Amino acid sequence: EFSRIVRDVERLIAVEKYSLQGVVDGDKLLVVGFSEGSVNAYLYDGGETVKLNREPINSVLDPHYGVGRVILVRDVSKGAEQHALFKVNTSRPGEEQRLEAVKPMRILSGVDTGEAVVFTGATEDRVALYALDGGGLRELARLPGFGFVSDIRGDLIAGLGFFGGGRVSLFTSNLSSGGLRVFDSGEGSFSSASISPGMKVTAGLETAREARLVTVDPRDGSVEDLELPSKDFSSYRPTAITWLGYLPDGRLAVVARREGRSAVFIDGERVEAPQGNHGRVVLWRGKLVTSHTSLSTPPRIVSLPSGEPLLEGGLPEDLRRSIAGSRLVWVESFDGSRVPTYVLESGRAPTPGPTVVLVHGGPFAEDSDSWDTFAASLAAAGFHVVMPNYRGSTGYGEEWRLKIIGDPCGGELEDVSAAARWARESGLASELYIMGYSYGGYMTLCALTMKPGLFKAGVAGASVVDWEEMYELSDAAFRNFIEQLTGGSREIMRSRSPINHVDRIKEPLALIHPQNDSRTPLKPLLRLMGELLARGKTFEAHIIPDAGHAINTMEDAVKILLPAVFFLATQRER
Ligand SMILES: CCCCCCCCO[C@@H]1O[C@H](CO)[C@@H](O)[C@H](O)[C@H]1O
Repeated sequence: EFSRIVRDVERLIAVEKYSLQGVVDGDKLLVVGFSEGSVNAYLYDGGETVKLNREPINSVLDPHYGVGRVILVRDVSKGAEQHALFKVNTSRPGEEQRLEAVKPMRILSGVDTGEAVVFTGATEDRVALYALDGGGLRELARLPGFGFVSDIRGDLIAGLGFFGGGRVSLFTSNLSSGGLRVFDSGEGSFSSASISPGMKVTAGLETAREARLVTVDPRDGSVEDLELPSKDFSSYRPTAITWLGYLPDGRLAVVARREGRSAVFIDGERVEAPQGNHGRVVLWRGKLVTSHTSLSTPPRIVSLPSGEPLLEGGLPEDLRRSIAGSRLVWVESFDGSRVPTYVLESGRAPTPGPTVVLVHGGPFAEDSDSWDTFAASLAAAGFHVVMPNYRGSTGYGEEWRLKIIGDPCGGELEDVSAAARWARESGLASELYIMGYSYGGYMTLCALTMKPGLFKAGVAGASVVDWEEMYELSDAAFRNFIEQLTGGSREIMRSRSPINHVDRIKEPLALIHPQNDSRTPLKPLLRLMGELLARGKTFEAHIIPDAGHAINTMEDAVKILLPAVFFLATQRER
């Protein structure tokens, strides 16, 4: 209701947000910005920003340093994520030419050397690595599951693949001849990779314990630790490695992290940076630049080590104030595991007060000290926010992440429930709600069906309600995803699907869903609405038009977020 809720939700979404993609058109920053109502690509060279694309896009391919063009990735299916590629000569912004040799497909990742575009894509029958050059399109290799291109140097192509059991393998190929070589580590998963001058692969390896840098030789697969000049990086003992890449001057840039915050290193030496999380690091005009974000700082571009902002959307002081504080707490779970949980105390709610356990998606993702529009809106609306990194989350080692494999709506739901208990027992919460999108929405449905009475009400957006029907509606990448998560078991696919436990729901439920979502399809949700109806269950639903899982306009963001906040405010009335 409140026109107040609406203005805050609108304003939070309206704040401009930027991601750093690279350096192009000689020496200009290439950035993707959620600005002017949607997701666009821009060039930045010290002053005014110049828009490269026409209609909104979803992303751009990673350009090689200085290339004179940008490759836009744009959904041509009204949200179903069948993307087409469009190139823009950086000397003629606004003029696009579609790469017609590439039929629409789910584009997963890509790099542009300036002479060749190398990308991974998913169709109904497969996931593959492709190369498009002066001679046309070539399929370099068929991949086992989600795979992403990380880097290209010379004829060598390096990437990361989720090829089995939740583990991430490294893979290589040749631009000229294609082919596939998969490198698995028995110690953990590779998280980042960049080809060295010596033509070997430098990669971040996340183990049960610490994460570390290694050198993989493509020719024989031998692996050895990589030691850097400066020991700052090694003594930091990172638990995860976000990204790494060689700068033009040959120096190795690494962004690593622990407990939800990251640090920047150049050849092993620490480089001061604003507190929170950082993205890729680029050398621009001899200077270091990166993206930065934190729970109170929308994604922005800054210079290091000063932290001065090059591109930044301003968060209004009043909205900034609605977040009275934040903490990282370690929730005690059913089996004694400690669940790292970020907490946001609303300056507009009392203590104890209305609290929302906002569950992250993925499952391979994490709640860190990074901007979260959903969280900020709840705080502005008067709710404390509890964000737990349930098992399956990234950021706390290989072991914690892999526990979810073969156990959806099992141990991780116990962690979500423990975070709820902690909220109550610690004195923060007077009443509890659960809210989440994607895997998080799945968790809302799992909570309401398997833990009736735990929460007062639940919000489920772009959620999974039935693994079976979703599977039958999935492309090659998502079918493989579901097989890995469920261990390939039909029993698990069925028993862990909320659609088969509707009778147990007792709390009000709000369903929010983009009509053309191709990751978590709408069809099974319509069946869920039928069951709720037939069983006399209380519920509301909001289906968003011409949109899918990847929101790319400010108005669509309002359509998926506003109903959620209105629903909770109304429940809060009792
Ligand atoms: C209510 C929440 C709506 C989320 C929809 C987000 C659509 C675009 O997503 C945003 O793009 C920016 C530009 O690259 C990034 O800096 C932001 O981190 C990212 O969320």
